[PDB]
Order: sequence, then C-alpha cells, then structure tokens
Amino acid sequence: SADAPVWIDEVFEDRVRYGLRGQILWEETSPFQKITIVDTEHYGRGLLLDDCWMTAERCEVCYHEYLVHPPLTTAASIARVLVIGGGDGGTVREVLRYAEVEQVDLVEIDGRVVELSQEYLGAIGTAWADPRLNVKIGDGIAFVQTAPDASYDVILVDGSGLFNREFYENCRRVLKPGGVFASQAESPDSFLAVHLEMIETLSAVFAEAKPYYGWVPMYPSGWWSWLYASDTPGQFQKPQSDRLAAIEPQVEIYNRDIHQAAFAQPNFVRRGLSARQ
Amino acid sequence: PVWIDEVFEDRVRYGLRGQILWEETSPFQKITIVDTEHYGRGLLLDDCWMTAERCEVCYHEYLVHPPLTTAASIARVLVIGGGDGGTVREVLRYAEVEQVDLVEIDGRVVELSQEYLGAIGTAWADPRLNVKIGDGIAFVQTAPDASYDVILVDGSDPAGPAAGLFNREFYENCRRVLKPGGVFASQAESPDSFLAVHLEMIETLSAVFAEAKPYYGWVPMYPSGWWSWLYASDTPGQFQKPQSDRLAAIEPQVEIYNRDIHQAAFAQPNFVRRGLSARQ
Ligand SMILES: C[C@H](O)COCC(COC[C@@H](C)O)(COC[C@@H](C)O)COC[C@@H](C)O
Ligand SMILES: CSC[C@H]1O[C@@H](n2cnc3c(N)ncnc32)[C@H](O)[C@@H]1O
Repeated sequence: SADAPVWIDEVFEDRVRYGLRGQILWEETSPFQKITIVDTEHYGRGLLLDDCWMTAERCEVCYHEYLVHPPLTTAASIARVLVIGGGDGGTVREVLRYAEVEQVDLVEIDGRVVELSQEYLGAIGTAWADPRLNVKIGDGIAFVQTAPDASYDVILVDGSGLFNREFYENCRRVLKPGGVFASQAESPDSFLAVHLEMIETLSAVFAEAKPYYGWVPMYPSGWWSWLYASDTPGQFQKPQSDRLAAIEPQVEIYNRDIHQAAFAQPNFVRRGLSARQ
Repeated sequence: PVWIDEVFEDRVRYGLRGQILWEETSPFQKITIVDTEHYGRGLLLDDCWMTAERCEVCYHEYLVHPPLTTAASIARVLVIGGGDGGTVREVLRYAEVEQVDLVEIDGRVVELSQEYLGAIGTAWADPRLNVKIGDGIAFVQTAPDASYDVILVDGSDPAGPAAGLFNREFYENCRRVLKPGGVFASQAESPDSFLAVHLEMIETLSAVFAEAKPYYGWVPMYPSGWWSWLYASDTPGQFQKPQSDRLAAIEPQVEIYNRDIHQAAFAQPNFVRRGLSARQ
C-alpha cells in the first residue's frame, strides 16, 4: 500500500474535488458498495462509500446533531425511534443521550458497514452496547412497508430514486400521533433541484415539512440540509424545555438558538418553492 | 482543463476544474484569474480562493447586510480590501449611502477584477464610490475621529498583506473612526479550520468594542465551507435590530439574506461559546 499519507478525493460531477490527506486502514467491496476506512490528519478516522465522504471523527457531530436533536426535542413522545441507515453509529449515539428513549431499532442493509464501523470507528459509535439499541441487517424501505401502523415516535433516515412517495407515505402511517420524520435533504448549493423536490414530496405527504440548514465540510459544497415533517403545523419550532435543558450540556453544537436558526430559509429556497405553489 | 486547488496545511484540499486566464506576482501577492466549469470566472491570491461569479453572494451578502441594516446611519462607508468589487456592489444597494471609500493595497487586484470579474463588480461606475489604492491599516491610523458610519474589512487570512488587519491597535483605530451608532464587520475565518484564530479575533474585538459577536454562513470555496464574520459596535444587541425600511429595499435584490437569515446567523454553536470560556 502507500508508504505515506495520500490524497483521498471525492470528485463531484468531474469538476469539484474535496480531499483529505490520510492512510487507508481497510478497503473492501461488500455486495452493496465499496467501503473505505481511512485515518485523516485533519479529522481523524472516517469512512467513504463508493469513493464519497460519509463520516470522520472530528467532522461528524455537525451531521449527527442536526439530524437527531430537532426531532427528538420536539416529538410529543420519544419512547421508540427507528433509524434507517445509521451504519457508522453516530445517529443512534445522539438518540440514546435522551433518558426517555426506550428502544431504538436501526435497520441498515450493509452489515459490513456496521461491522467495520464497530471495529475501526468506535470513537464515533460510542453506544453499540446500549441495551436499548437493536441492530437489524435488512432493507430499510421494506421494513417501513412491513412495520405496524403508529409503531414509532420518530423516524430518522440516515442514508441517500428509492426514497419515493410510497416510502414517505409508509413513514407517516408508521409514525405515532405527535411523531416526527427527519432526513438529510442534500445541498441547496450542489443539489438544489433535488432539495426542492424532496420538500415538495414531504409537504404533499405530511401536514407540514420544513427544511433546515447546516455544515458538513466533507459533503459536496459543505452546505448541507435536513427535512423535518410532522402532522402538527408549528411543531418544528417548539422544543421541550426539559429535553433542551438535558441535551444542551452533552452536545458540541445544538442548542435552543441553533434549533430556531437552522430553519431560516435563504431567499433562493423560498423563491424555488413559491415558483411551484 | 486542470485542477485548481486551495491546499489547507497539506491536510485538506478544495479544487475546481478550469483554466488559468492570467497570473502575475504583484509587490504584495500572487494573483490568479481563472475560469471554472463549476462556478465560472474567479480569483485566487497566493493560491487561496477569493471569489467566483457563481460562488460570491454567500460571502458578500453576509459581510455587508447585517451591519448596513443595523447601523444608526449609513451615509459614509469605508471598505478595506474588497478589490474584486462585490462588497461595494452590496453596500451601494442602499439609497441612504452617500459615500463609499474602498482602500485596497494592491492596485493590480482592482485592475484585473475590473477587466475579468465585471460580473461580480457591477458597481464600479457608481458616482458615490471612491477607489483609493493604499494600506487600510495606515488609512484608519490617519483618518479623523467619527468619520465613518460603517467599516467593513474584506481581507484575507492572517499571513502576508492582511496580517496587521487582525491586530488590537488597528481595531482601536476602527472604533475611534466610527461615528456613534456605527458598525465594524470583518470576515473572521472558520470555526472548523481556524478555530484558534476565530476565537482570538472574537476575544480581541470584544475587548476593544462594547460588543463583538460572530455570525456564521457558507462559503464552499473557503476551507471547510463553514465561514464566519465578526459584528462589532458600541451598542450591545444592535446586531438584533435590523431596520424594516432597509430590509424591504434589500431583500428583493439579494439571493440569500433576509430578516430570518440575519437573526439565525448569530446562533452560536456550543463549542464556540465554551471555547470563549476556556479562553478566560
Ligand atoms: C439600534 C441602533 O440604531 C441603536 O443606535 C445606538 C445609539 C442610540 O443610543 C441608545 C439609546 C438612547 O438608548 C447609541 O450608540 C452609542 C454608541 C456609539 O456609544 C446611537 O444612535 C445615535 C445616533 C442617532 O447618533
Ligand atoms: C478577493 S479580495 C481580498 C482582498 O483583501 C486585500 N488586502 C489585504 N490586506 C490589506 C491592507 N492591509 N490594506 C488594504 N487591502 C488589503 C487584498 O489585496 C484583496 O483585494
């Protein structure tokens, strides 16, 4: 292998590249994808899938805190949480910081991502042994189609077409009253058209769907987004005081002001959405 | 076409496919004008991305609107740096601005930006704009008390011609030069890629001015793409009081910035809040 640290580049559309100098600790192809475990100088250990940046030890909280804490502070209850994806273990770690959470089911199609993340990325996945976590290797899409009505308080998609309308309708069916759906919603910079289409799809399925915005330096443009959906309008703005007071002292980024801030929409998003109303 | 990279401490790189249109070394710095497939025509200084036609509003709207919406008066504005023209374009959107002084050390930056980056610098012809090729640090040392409503520092990283722009004596002269109710703003690097500098800037400016508050936004061509600016003034909380008449004239003319974006950008991550406490 390489004597010294190499440039590990994610190339976007053959015309942008973002790279981190680091060592390859392990690379294999699973039946689903190429998995590359790396040791970066700037961010520590991390993960690519099909030569795209997924995570790293010191650029992960910015993804995981934004996916998890806005839904978990606002859902009427948080006893039962479903994560679709979650392979690196950072989403379930954030979800398990809340004492009210009773069960988290993680459903990840590629068992090699979980094994390799548990073996090398333990500094990100600190909650694998939490007796509330149940890890299932299988298709996340089939799981929500096959799950009971009103069985989960929160549904988090931690992965990325196969997330179509029928999938999101199952999500609404499987959510309990007062419950929250959330997922990544691509870049308003690098994937605007898909960004807007996802907002429109979730707005047609749920009573309210709101995008929110933050930073992932290793994703295309570094300008990333999420989508919150519930069947109560204005729920996204009303985190529970007691959940905020408990979570704020345990996280690196998220607080009551970041929570309100992230939902401010840039004029170009507001305009792209009103063009289609 | 070739990869044009900004390399960040031999650890991180950000590249755009494109072509080199012009390169020279001035008495101050290496100037690179490029065309890029992804963001059109841009500017590197000493191999650091400064600007591009389709990646520039995220920087220029953030530097300019929060101070211009909030200063008690905006008749006289001083811009230090800003050779590419985008900062003064944003400033000159306001009807109540009467004069904008742009003090740029490197005349070649203004000339190459006028020749090649006219699509960013759309306001060079504004009669209210006076371009002065000189050092910003010397300019505010010389300027009289209470002579400007707004000072914007549109400079680069702390290493080379932009270095003195991060020092306490410069910040003291800026607070001296500002009129009552006026506003200072600077780019303040990245809380991901330059956390120690970002927090030192917050601390030094917080000491000089009654209040200084970081604010956060996006610049995909800058290291991490997670960027920041510093608001400072002699009125605590002035950053939360943007004027409705200024917002209603500006919002229709800008791609990102609005009332909600203005208030959101000041939300501080826990690790910035705690990092300022570790500093004490
Ligand atoms: C919100 C922003 O426009 C406020 O202006 C600040 C300010 C108003 O004074 C405060 C008031 C009497 O309690 C004070 O700035 C004082 C600093 C600079 O020491 C300035 O307004 C003064 C103009 C109208 O000359
Ligand atoms: C893309 S524009 C960034 C700008 O900051 C300018 N600059 C850096 N240091 C100073 C200084 N001390 N005085 C005036 N302009 C500066 C650079 O020459 C450039 O136009």
